Amino acid sequence: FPRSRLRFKEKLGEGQFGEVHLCEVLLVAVKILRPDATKNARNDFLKEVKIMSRLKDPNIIRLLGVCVQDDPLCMITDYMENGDLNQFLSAHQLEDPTISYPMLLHVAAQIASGMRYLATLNFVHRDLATRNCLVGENFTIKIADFGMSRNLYAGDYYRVQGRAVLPIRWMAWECILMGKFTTASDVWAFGVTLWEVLMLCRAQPFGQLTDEQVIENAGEFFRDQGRQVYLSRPPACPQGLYELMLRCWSRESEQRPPFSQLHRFLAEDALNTV
Ligand SMILES: Cc1cc(Nc2cc(N3CCN(C)CC3)nc(Sc3ccc(NC(=O)C4CC4)cc3)n2)[nH]n1
Repeated sequence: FPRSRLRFKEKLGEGQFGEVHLCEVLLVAVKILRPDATKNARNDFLKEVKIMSRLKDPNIIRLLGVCVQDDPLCMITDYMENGDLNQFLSAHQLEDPTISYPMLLHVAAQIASGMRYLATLNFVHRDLATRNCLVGENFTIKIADFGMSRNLYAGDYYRVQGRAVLPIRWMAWECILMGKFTTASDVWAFGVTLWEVLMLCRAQPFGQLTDEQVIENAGEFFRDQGRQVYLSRPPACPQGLYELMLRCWSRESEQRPPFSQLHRFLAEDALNTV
C-alpha cells in the first residue's frame, strides 16, 4: 500500500515500540513503529504482519494492507470506533450509557466465535482479554491478533527480569507452572475474559491478590487438595452462566469446553436466560 495515500489524523495509542494512529484514505487504523525502534522490534513487526495475513474472520481484526518498503513499517487494520473492549465496558453500566445483559452475552458470543475460528487453525492466541478486543459500530467485537505494550495495562502483566512478560491472571494453572500454552489454555483465558465482560471490566481478576499469590494459587490447582480459589460470580451473572465459567477453569485441560460449545451456549442456549 502507498504510504502517501494515508492521511494521519490522530494518535490513538502507543506501546514501547509501536504507535497506533487513526488515518484517512474511509477511516483505517494504522500501527507504525517508533523512530527509535530497534531492529529487533522491526523483525517482530514483520513476523506480526505475516501472522495477521493468515487470520481472516468476522470476529478477528483484519489486515487491510501493509507499508513495509520503508522505515517506519506500517500495518493497516480496521478502525474500530469504540476502541478497546475494556475501556468500552468501563464506560457503561448494567441496565436497570447502559448495556443490557443480553448484549453482554452477544459480546461474549462474538469473542467465542473468533476463538472458534482460531481453534480450527490450531492457532493459540496466548493473550486473550478484554483489553485485546476491539469494539466497532453496532456492538461489533473483533479480537486483536497483534500486540502493543500499552502502559494502561502494565498491571495486567507479571514482570521478572530476564523472563517473559506474562498475563498471569488470565493464564491457566499449567501455563503459570510450565509455560504450556494451548487451545485449552485459551479456553481458560476465555473464562476470565467472560468474567470481565460480566463484571463490565470494573475489576481486575483476583484484584485483591498479589501476583505471587496468584502464582501460588496455580500451585493449589496442581496440588488439587481443594485449596485453590476461583473468580467469584459477577453480580450481573446468573448461576448457569457462571457454571460455564467454571468449566473453563477445570483442572484437566480435556474437561474444558471447546469454543464450539462455548459459542453455542452464549449465542443460543442462554437466550432463554434473559
Ligand atoms: C487498533 C485499533 C484501534 C482502534 N480504535 C480506537 C479508537 C479509539 N478512540 C475511539 C474514539 N474515541 C473518541 C476515543 C478513542 N481509541 C483507540 S485507543 C486504542 C489503541 C490501540 C488498541 N489496541 C491495541 O493496541 C491492540 C493491542 C490490542 C486499542 C485501543 N482505538 N481501532 N483499531
